[PDB]
This record gives sequence, structure tokens and C-alpha cells, in this order.
Amino acid sequence: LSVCMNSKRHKQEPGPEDELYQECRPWEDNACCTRSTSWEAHLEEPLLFDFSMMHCGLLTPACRKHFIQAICFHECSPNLGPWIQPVVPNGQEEQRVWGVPLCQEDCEDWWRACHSSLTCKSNWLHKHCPAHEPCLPFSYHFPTPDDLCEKIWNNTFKASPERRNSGRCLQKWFEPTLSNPNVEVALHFASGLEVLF
Ligand SMILES: *[C@@H]1O[C@H](CO)[C@@H](O[C@@H]2O[C@H](CO)[C@@H](O)[C@H](O)[C@H]2NC(C)=O)[C@H](O)[C@H]1NC(C)=O
Repeated sequence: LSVCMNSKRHKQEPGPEDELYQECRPWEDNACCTRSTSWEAHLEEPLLFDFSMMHCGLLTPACRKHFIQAICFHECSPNLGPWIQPVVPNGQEEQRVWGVPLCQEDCEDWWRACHSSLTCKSNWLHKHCPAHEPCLPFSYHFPTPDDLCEKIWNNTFKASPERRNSGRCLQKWFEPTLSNPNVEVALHFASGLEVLF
């Protein structure tokens, strides 16, 4: 069984979407996001989410695409069940995800595409960069892809030591023509991976 986290944006239960904006397309088969949310995920300064683009200067389109894919994954993936946690324990009205293990390629590609960009914080989870915070290189706040994946959204993701096709990590994006590779990874974690064997 696949579920969606409780929030003011996510759908109650996973369901197919007829039209999702470009980067959120691979989840059209079974999504937790509405079409309105997927369009919001592509804005340069999105306001609907708890995240916020804390970048200064110019963000390259390749770097921005990885952020959008990460937002699509967080908003549309029906396979985040085993990492759902309450925003305020103990109550399940507001829910988040914690330590979703992203494969190394997803973190590395994200880190390399954003390597030349500038940011002002290492943790973007709550909307604009204040003038007193210096605009430092991406590689300073995130010296490794591990630091980027884990710190960018306050441990929303975990930097998995595994790589793609290992059955032990998730991809924040995949080709829409391909079958969703995260369905059986999430079920693997739901079946006791890394806590019981
Ligand atoms: C994510 O982590 C950052 C840093 O750990 C938090 O930013 C801090 O926010 C509190 C007030 O909310 C203050 O200590 C400072 O404004 C921030 N400190 C630093 C070092 O930036 C942020 O609040 C966290 N967000 C969530 C949702 O947990």
C-alpha cells in the first residue's frame, strides 16, 4: 500500500494525474500532487511549499531543474510512506518525510549542476535571502553531494551510500517512459531494510 504525507498540498491518497507539469511528469501514473502543485514546483520563487529558493545571483537552468525535480519527487511520489513523520509529535495532521535515501547519482548530478551557483544558506527549509547573509558558493555550503542532499531541506533526504539499481535507494527523477523504480525500493524499506537485516 502506498500513501501520501498529510499536508495542505498533498492529495489524500495516491492517484493517477492526467496532466502534470513537465518535470513532475514521471509520477502521472500514481501521484500525490495535483496539477496546480506541479506548476508551482517550476516557479523560480515558489510560495506554496515549506522550501524556499535561498539562492543569490543567478541560478543556472540545469541547477534549477534539479531543484524542481526534487520538489516534484517530494510532492508527487507515492512511495515516501516508510519515511513519513509528524511535523509536530504527537499528531498526524501535519506530516513530513525524514531521511528519504536518494541514490548517489541523484545527489551527485544535483551537486555538479549547482556547483557554479551561489547560495546564502545551507538549510533552505522554512522567503528571500537577507542582505546580511553573505552570498557564498554552492560548494562552500555543500562541499560534497552528501551535504547537499541532506542539508538542503533539513534532513528531508538522506545521502544514500548506494547507487541506482541497487534496490536500496530512491531516485528523485526518472524518465516518464520507464516504470517507477522507487516502488519496490520503498516496499523493500517497508519490509525491514537497514533496521532488521
Ligand atoms: C532548518 O535548519 C536551519 C538551520 O539549522 C534552521 O534555521 C534557523 O532557524 C532558527 C529560527 O527558526 C534560527 O536559529 C535561525 O534563524 C536559523 N539558524 C541558522 C544557523 O540558519 C531552520 O529553521 C530549520 N528549518 C526547519 C523547518 O527545521
